[PDB]
Amino acid sequence: VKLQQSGGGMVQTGDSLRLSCVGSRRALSSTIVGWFRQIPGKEREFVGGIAWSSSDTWYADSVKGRFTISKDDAANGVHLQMSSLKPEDTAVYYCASALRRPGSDASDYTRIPDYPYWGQGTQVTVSSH
Ligand SMILES: O=C(Nc1ccc(Cl)cc1)Nc1ccc(Cl)c(Cl)c1
Ligand code: NA
Repeated sequence: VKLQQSGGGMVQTGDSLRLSCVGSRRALSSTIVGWFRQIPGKEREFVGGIAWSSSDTWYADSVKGRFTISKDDAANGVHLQMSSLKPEDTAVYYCASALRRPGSDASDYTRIPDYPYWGQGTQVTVSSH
């Protein structure tokens, strides 16, 4: 599977952005789609994930309630809705995907090496007015 992400750019504090990530091959029942973000100077840090079969989601504390991942109703992809953005959210946002190992909870998929497949990144800079 290849992952394709939408554009980013500059946004202002308090604004929302809805990113898209689309897979080249149809989701499997075991597909997990994750979002990470590379804060400048830092590793790719986990944002949230979705389990395709159940639509179950899990998130990092730093984005809980503000960022929502959902499965597309009419495409083979997900959205990341990013609300109430602040300058500290400036990063490259990455879509990633995995196939869940039997016996491993989907919500355990929170680390970079848990995901073999990566999108190309969407750079977002949030600035004050
Ligand atoms: O992973 C997927 N689909 C998928 C769909 C949408 C998103 Cl956002 C992310 C992933 N299917 C798949 C199908 C076949 C193979 Cl070999 C593999 Cl390795 C993966
Ligand atoms: Na950090």
